[PDB]
Amino acid sequence: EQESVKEFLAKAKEEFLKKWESPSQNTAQLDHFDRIKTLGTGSFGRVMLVKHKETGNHYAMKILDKQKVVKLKQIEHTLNEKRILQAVNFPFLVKLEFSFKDNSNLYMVMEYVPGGEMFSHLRRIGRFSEPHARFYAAQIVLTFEYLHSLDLIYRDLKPENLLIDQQGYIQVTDFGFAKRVKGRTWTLCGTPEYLAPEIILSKGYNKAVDWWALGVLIYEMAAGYPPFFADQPIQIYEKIVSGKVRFPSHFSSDLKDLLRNLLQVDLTKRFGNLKNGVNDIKNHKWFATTDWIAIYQRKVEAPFIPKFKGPGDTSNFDDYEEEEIRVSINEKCGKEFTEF
Ligand SMILES: NS(=O)(=O)c1ccc(Cl)s1
Ligand SMILES: NS(=O)(=O)c1ccc(Cl)s1
Repeated sequence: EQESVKEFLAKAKEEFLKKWESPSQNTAQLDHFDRIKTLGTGSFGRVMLVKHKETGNHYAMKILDKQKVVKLKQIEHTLNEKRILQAVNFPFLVKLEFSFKDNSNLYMVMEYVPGGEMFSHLRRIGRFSEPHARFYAAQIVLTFEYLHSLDLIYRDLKPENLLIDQQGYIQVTDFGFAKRVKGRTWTLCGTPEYLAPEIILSKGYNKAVDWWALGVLIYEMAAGYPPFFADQPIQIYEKIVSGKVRFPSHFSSDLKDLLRNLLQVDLTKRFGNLKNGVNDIKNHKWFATTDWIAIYQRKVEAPFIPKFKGPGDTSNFDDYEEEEIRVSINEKCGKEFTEF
């Protein structure tokens, strides 16, 4: 690769490792913020729009219930998420601004991206044109080049985790399954439609699973639906492992060729995992019109700009029951979360 890229990634890794080895901790507290609205909710946490009471800045605050994290066996994953997020720095990764914990919860306070999830925009419009999908895909390629060079696997690529910012660029959110891995790792995690065969088959897997997931994402962006769709997970899994995929006739030949190489069931033959690494993807004909440096520098005009009224607008997110954020009078699970 150009010495320019090598030197960029060497500096990126140096800066990551310094923060990785000495993580920040306890940089705000709950009563510094006002609660505005619930933006999303899951089995062990939720994401809230909050406003800092002194600066007036808006943030997305992810709140995890320590007791539910323990019960759902997510301890290590939550520690991964925060340690990684506080150490990374890249244009297409959502920035962690503060983190802290209390008797009941863990808190990660991130930049708020008011444009909403790619998922919503994709479902609204149906499918993205190839140029539109390519613009987003290029950002993911560069982001994975960055993450993988730091020995990080992302493991949760899907449209819901890609927010569209005020310039129409992607910000990857939700590092709940991200992990620093030299070699292989084994945990069953992700989301069914996006899982690589080697995850389904319980193998020791590596960063090639992220490149598989990129194939799924590109297909879904360009078609409007993912390639292995079914009513129940086990039926999805049978399609994934089969080695068969069908493409809409509207897909270009170049798109089909790239997707066959990303959706390669043999991980040793999958683009992104060969001797030329990411360059097999960056040099593919489907990306011939992409100026990789201009994308990184955010100099390309985006396909669209989400409609929103300002940094506190929640119109691109959906409505959830507003539940209490309670803090116990007694510390819970202190030992498990000492390093957070
Ligand atoms: N006021 S409270 O319910 O303790 C709460 C404070 C800040 C939040 Cl964000 S939620
Ligand atoms: N050429 S590119 O940066 O991938 C791109 C820009 C605008 C698109 Cl639509 S596709």
